[PDB]
Amino acid sequence: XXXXXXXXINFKQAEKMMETMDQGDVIIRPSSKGENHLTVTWKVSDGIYQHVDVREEGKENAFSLGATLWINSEEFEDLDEIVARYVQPMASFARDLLNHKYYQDCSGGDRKKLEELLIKTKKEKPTFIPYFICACKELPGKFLLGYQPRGKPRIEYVTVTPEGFRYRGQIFPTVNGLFRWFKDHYQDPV
Repeated sequence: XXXXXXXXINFKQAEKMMETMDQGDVIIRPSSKGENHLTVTWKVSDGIYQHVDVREEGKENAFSLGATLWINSEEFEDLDEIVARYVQPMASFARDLLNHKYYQDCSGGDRKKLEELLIKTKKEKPTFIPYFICACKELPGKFLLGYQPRGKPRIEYVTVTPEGFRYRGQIFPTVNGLFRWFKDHYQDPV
C-alpha cells in the first residue's frame, strides 16, 4: 500500500523503475539540481511522474517553477513523514481524478486531442455539455479540465496540491465539491 524506495542510478533509470511501480509509489533520490538536496519522485498516473525538488529553507533561490517542497534542515531526517504529509494526499487526490467517470488519457493531456474529443462529443449530443479531465504529462500534477458549453472547446487547469484541488485559484478539498462548483459555473456567460 504505497511503497517507497530510497536510492543511495540517475534520472532515467528512476523513471524506468517507476514504470514498474504503482500509482502513489515514491522514489527518494539525490537531486541533479544540487548537493545535499533531494528529489522525491512519485507516480501520478501511467507514464506521468512528478519530481519534487525538496529544498532546504534559506539555502536556495526563493524562486521555483516545477514541483517544489521547502523543508528545514531537521525535516531532512524523517523522509517518511514528509512523504506521508505531502505526497500521499496528492496521490490520493490524483486517484480521485483518475477514477472520475469522465477521465480521459487524451495522449498524456494533449490539448488538441481533448479539443477534438470535445467537438466530437458535442456534435453527437448538442444539448449536452461534455467535459473530460486528463493528466498533463508535461506538467505532472496538473490536469486539463476540458468542456464545451457552446460551439467552442474550453480548457482550464486543475492542480493537485496536498490540501486539495486548485481550480481558478480556489482550493477544493473534495473531488465532488470541485465538480459541483465547476458545473454550477461552466455555462456562465464568460
